[PDB]
Amino acid sequence: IPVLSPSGRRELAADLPAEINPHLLWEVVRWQLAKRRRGTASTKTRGEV
RNA sequence: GCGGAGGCGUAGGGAAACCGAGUCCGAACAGGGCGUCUAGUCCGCGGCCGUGGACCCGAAACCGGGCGAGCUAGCCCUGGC
Repeated sequence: IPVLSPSGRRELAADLPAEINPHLLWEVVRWQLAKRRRGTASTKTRGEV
């Protein structure tokens, strides 16, 4: 990518033919993100408490 | 994150031995009910359940241990009236 010595770089072959699955992509990704975040609080009563 | 041991299918059916897209009864080529493009598979979300008390508190009691007669008891010691 440089312009000093090296100069030139192209890609997309990966899979240009399709590329149209945005639905599920963003979705689930969003999911685990929520996980990591620590959420520690308690619940109380049951029988005695 | 790197990190394969753990599942459901990829068959069934049969007490089992074990046969097989077919199995089991029966002496039976036969009768008869259970077999085959059965895409499934794991996510979040959700039904909908299992333990969970899992909706909400609550009824007199049963179990354990602590408190317990500075009231009422009975006698027990001795002062009194």
